[PDB]
Order: sequence, then structure tokens, then C-alpha cells
Amino acid sequence: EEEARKVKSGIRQMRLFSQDECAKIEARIDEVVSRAEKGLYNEHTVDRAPLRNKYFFGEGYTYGAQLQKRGPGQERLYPPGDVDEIPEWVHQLVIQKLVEHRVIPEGFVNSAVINDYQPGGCIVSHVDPIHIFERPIVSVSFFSDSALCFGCKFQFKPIRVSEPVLSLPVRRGSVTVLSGYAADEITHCIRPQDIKERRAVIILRKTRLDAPRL
RNA sequence: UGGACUGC
Ligand SMILES: O=C(O)CNC(=O)C(=O)O
Ligand SMILES: [Mn+2]
Repeated sequence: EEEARKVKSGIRQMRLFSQDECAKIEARIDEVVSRAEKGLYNEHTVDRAPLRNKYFFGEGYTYGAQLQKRGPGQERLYPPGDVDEIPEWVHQLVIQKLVEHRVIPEGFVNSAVINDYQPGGCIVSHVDPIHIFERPIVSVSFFSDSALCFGCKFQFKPIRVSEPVLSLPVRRGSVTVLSGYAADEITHCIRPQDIKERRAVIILRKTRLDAPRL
């Protein structure tokens, strides 16, 4: 109710990438999945889950079960130079478009993470670690349409999700920017019922200078 | 039937 308007103030969203531009980027995402299957990336570049894969370029992070002590501020960057560099196509096809459209300043993005969701995949509600990433947070969706939900309570065995404070549809080719309240004081997630087809999203962030590393 | 928030 009153919190939903607080979330809306920190959301920017627009259809930035055309259908032709999405197809070219989605072919590059298929190249990343192929190299990961062939084991051509560094070990910490690929993070696999039952219905979701994360591909860390520039800077990666540990999360969830990878944390020995589960708590705020426990996420860590990987050692310097551990994960693979940002691919050239990410700079030219995605980051350059965002910089030229003034979504984020030039030289802001130093971390590009690709999330590849199989049908029915999800990601549990979370705040992007405040001790790791600066604000704002940019994400570009591909392959299919879906939604981003805020303030959801996850329960498991089996996975049940509560009603979101706000549901934001993320259409294919759209850019989502999170700032202020929507990025710091409320979690965001993806519910399994929002992934009907394969969906990939490229999240582009800047890590803090004092971000702790492994 | 696929798990970042108990930051309750
Ligand atoms: O698909 C999305 O936008 C959700 N992804 C995240 O919140 C994340 O990887 O940190
Ligand atoms: Mn996130």
C-alpha cells in the first residue's frame, strides 16, 4: 500500500533493446552457455543450480549455501582476477547502449552477471549486498517476458512464495534500474510461476572499492 | 519438484 509507492520511486524501466538487438545478444548468451558446458571458463565463473545458472564476468560473488556463516555482510568477492573478464560483446552490445542512453555513467559497470533461468526457475528474495555493490543496479531481460517481485516471503519443501508488495513486469529487451528504497530497504525476487519459458537477464553493477574478497 | 534474506 504505502510501501508500494516507496518502491516505485526507485524503479526506472524502459524498452531499450529492439528485437534485432535482443537476438544478437541472446546468441552471445548461448555462446556463454556452450563454453561453460565445455569447461572453457574459470571454475568460479560458472555457478550452477537445478534450474538456474549464474555466469560471473568482471566480478563475481559468493552467496547462499556457499557461505559458511549465513548473515548480512557475509558475501564475498572472488580473489582479484579470479573470474573471467567482461566479454567484448557485453561492452559493445549492452554496456555501450546503456552509457550512450545515460542509464549509467561511463566506466561505472565493472561487473556483469548473466542469470539463465530454466522454465520454472526462481531466485529467493534478497537485497543485493550493500557491502558489495554500489547503487544503482541495472538488469536487462532477454529470451522471454517475466516479472520482478518485491517484498516476497519464501517458504520451502515445497517452494511457496507470499504475495509481493509490488510486482514489476520485465518484458524482453527492457532495462530495469533499482535505486533508493527499491534497492536498499526491500528484497526483490523471481517467483517460479513467473518463469514460463527460458529467461536470461544480464545484471550490470559496480562493486565497492572496499568490497571484501576471498 | 528444483532454495540468497531469520535483514523475522
Ligand atoms: O532477474 C533479476 O532481475 C533478479 N536477479 C537478482 O536479483 C540477482 O541476481 O541478484
Ligand atoms: Mn538481485
